[PDB]
Amino acid sequence: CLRANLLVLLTVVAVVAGVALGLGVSGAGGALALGPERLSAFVFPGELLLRLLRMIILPLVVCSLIGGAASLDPGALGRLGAWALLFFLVTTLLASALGVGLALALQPGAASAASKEVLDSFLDLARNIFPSNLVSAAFRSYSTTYEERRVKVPVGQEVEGMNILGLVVFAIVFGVALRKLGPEGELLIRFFNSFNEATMVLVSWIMWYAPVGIMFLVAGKIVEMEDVGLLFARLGKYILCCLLGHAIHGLLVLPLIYFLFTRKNPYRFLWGIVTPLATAFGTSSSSATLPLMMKCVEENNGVAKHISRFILPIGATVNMDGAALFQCVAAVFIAQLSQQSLDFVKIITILVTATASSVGAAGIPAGGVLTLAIILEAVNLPVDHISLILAVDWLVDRSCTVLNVEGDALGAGLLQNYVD
Ligand SMILES: NC(=O)CC[C@H](N)C(=O)O
Ligand code: NA
Ligand code: NA
Ligand code: NA
Repeated sequence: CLRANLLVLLTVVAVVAGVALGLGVSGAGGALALGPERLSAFVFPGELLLRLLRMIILPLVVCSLIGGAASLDPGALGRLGAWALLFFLVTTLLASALGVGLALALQPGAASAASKEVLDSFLDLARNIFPSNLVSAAFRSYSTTYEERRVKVPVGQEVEGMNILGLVVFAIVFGVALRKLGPEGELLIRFFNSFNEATMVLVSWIMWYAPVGIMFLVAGKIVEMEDVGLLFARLGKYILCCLLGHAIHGLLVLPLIYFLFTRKNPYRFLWGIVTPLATAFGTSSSSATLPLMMKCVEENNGVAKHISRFILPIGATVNMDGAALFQCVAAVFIAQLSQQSLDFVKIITILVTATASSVGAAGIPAGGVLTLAIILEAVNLPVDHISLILAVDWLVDRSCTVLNVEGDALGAGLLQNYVD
């Protein structure tokens, strides 16, 4: 009955009704009929849902990772983290290879009628791994700009955007330190567990408002971006390539890996995590849907508390299969647009750069375009075409987000069988 699956049905209905309402508003005038004053009010509920989800990201992530790191032996935690990192890297590489292969086979750039250096980007990623200030890292991330002193000198500053990766690393290290302390750190372990439980209560409350926010978010997203026909006619092949790659990875490849390692049915796991998947689609942010990911993984599935609260926060930052797939597809599409020959070395470096820079993605909406330019510059491809990718990034990115969070969930389930 619709008693325990009421949230799943409500969220699916919310997505469908948001698409329908956005299409109806667009057909009735769209932005011109509404205007900015009415558009802001129309899309406000989705922004409210995003704010509610982002408000609890820092305490939930910090407390969950501290508890998970302090709930395991340092050797066992290290082995679990190594297996998680291997799974994340393998899945990201598979997604990148699938995206490159699909783009090469289908050739979305057949119809030709339509920053930051790589080293500095990786140095910024390393700096964000080890934050210089925890309070600053709670709302700021390091980023490198350039000064034409006309040799370009890279100078860095803390820009807006939560440094989730640095908080993750610090929380893991602090949990390990608490475990090594033992009796002295037991009080802190209890404190962080209680804080995480309270944040779980807040997540359970926000989960009921989640359908309305998702509906209004998708409605506003498809209302603001008008001329859907032109978008799907000019970049239709690229959109189809990205969506097909995401669907293949999330419904064929990742479930195949889950079934091969865990003889259980992966689609039951997917049904259990449907609600955070649709939340990821609506919000286009892995971080925002991460609390719902942990909730559904812990309750709807049989994943242990420590495994989930240690793997999902890490995967929400490191494991991004959709981002890597989209970046590889976009790189091959732009190379085909410029009639650039993609040899084996170029394909290999595209795959490597996408896999390495998917970790550096912030997990925020429209976060893949900041990485696509870096990947293009790594292969010396033209960068002026990214504007085309910006035309439909409101949709593809959303799909990417789904894949991203999905992988995380499956990894947790997989690692559950590594513990049992
Ligand atoms: N295109 C992308 O995948 C960027 C990251 C995505 N917005 C996420 O949160 O997972
Ligand atoms: Na991966
Ligand atoms: Na993720
Ligand atoms: Na990332």
